[PDB]
Amino acid sequence: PCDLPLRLLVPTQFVGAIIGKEGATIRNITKQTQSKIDVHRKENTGAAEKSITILSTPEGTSAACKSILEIMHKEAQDIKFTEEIPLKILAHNNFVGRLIGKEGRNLKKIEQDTDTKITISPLQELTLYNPERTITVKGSVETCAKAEEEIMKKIRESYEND
RNA sequence: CACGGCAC
Repeated sequence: PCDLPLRLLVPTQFVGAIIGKEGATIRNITKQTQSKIDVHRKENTGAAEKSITILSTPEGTSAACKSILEIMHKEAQDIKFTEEIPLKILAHNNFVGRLIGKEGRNLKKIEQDTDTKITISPLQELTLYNPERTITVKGSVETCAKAEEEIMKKIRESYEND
């Protein structure tokens, strides 16, 4: 019963749609996926993005992630946001060696198995008090969701072993 | 900001 959450970085402008008027959208998500979801109310001063923490079973976590991806994609269409919205996962640096693997073998396997392109933020962009690397996943809603499942499997495995 | 909230 691993208790490491999934942490996402989403554009600030899509949070209103994720939560929904009176909280109705996120309330439905957390009910349906049996998840605890915490949306940061203050932007990271890094960029125009807010972090979302999702605590659930691996399956409930993946379902909540996909729901958020679906909501974001629909809002972008609705406001004619033309740019791509990659999935961004934050992961503590202590887990990223295993996600990448020797010679990048593990990350390349996830890219092939899910048809995505995954890039991880550079090690020297960390700060002493922000140890979280940004995992950027470019793909469709469907492939990004599959990538999240595989990515978090390796993160949890690192979490329980490294 | 569509702004919700499951404690120890």
